[PDB]
Amino acid sequence: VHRLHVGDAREVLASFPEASVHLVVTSPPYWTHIEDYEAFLDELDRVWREVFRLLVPGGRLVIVVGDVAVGRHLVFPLHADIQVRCRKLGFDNLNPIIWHKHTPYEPGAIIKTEIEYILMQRKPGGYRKPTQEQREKSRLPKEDFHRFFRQIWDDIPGEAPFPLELAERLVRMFSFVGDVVLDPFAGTGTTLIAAARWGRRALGVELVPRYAQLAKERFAREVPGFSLEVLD
Amino acid sequence: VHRLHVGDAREVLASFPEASVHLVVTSPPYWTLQLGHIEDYEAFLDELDRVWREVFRLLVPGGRLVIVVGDVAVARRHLVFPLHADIQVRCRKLGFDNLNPIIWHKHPYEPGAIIKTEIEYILMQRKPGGYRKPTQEQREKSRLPKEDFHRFFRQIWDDIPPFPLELAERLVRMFSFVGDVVLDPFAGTGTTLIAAARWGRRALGVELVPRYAQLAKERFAREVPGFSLEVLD
Repeated sequence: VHRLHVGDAREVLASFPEASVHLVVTSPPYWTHIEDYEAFLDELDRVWREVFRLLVPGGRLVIVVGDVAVGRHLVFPLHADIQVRCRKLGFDNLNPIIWHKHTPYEPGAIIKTEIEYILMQRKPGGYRKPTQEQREKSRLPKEDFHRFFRQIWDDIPGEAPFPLELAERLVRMFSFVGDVVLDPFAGTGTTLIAAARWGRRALGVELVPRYAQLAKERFAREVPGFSLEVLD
Repeated sequence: VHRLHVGDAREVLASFPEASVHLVVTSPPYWTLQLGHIEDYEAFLDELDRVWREVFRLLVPGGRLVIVVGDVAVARRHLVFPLHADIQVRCRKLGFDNLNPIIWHKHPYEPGAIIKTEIEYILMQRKPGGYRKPTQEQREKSRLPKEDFHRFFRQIWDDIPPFPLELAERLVRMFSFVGDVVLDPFAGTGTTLIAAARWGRRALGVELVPRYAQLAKERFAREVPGFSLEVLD
């Protein structure tokens, strides 16, 4: 069963049992000055805390984030702030994957944004123990393994906060068939769709019911033989 | 006149006049590694902040602080210290405006594998307030040929195998004009100084180890034929 709870991330996640989630793949809902920014980071931190609790040891929180290029030109280093703040919550920082989304002549030109960061935060506490059939059914072909486990992805074009294929790739790399993959800010549920298409159990949370309904519809359309259960 | 002052970055920069530097290209010094580790880490960060804060002061408005850093990895338990992320955030508190960084791409089959480091971050911190107006000659002698411009101004650099001279030259040519003052608080063997001087900028450095400062003066002499680095103290 794949389910998408409609409501408040923090609240809903607070209602789940500790050590029940294996992988979290998500994109912060930024669309939703210094003070507003700091405030937003504070809200995110709350959700990250529930994630840390919900994550089984060795599980990880994967956050795809692009920095926000908002009286002059400047960019809010969202990915850096999220990274730093995750440390304070107990996460072990792992190397990020750079998503190469978009692939005068005088000094000082602005370099246009081409990337987004795939942040990786791991809950310490020992490795993972999968069943033999999980290992066999989750092993990646040599080809894919080398295409997936590199620090830069320049083969998945921009345009939901991220393509289905990018989520699918993350799912296959940091979870085993049968694991529970969670997305706190599900939107039209691309992470949910990615999990289910690959034999993982999908768990999500979305604030906007209109979106959750789109998620259900999109899920049914892209996950053959399955349905997403929306819990209002 | 290109000068390299030997001593402690923080104190030396404290001796320089406000708004007298146009560009800062640098790499933070190598850091020597149940919470004491992150405690030592943040201690190192605190030290860097001291140097950044002085840099914020002596940078002209519109001036830029460019920090090339690779995040510190130490695995056995594997873990990476997000050095670049920490420097970015701490720079916000000092008043710097953050700009998008450039990614320098230097370099069974079961889920969970560790991805090896392949990149370093070229952080970009700008001082707001306005900006120097270069003379027409400066602008003219600083124009970049079209091909170079398009090669340089992109978010990922993967054509450049501390950091190579080429990397420093690109940065000098992109964020300063001929005649400008380019500072490197952790000069090392002076690769940033050589880059500046090689492109008609004024080189200004600070190196803690008198032995390296000496090596810098020497490489300078070879790399910048006709000129010499003046090692003060």
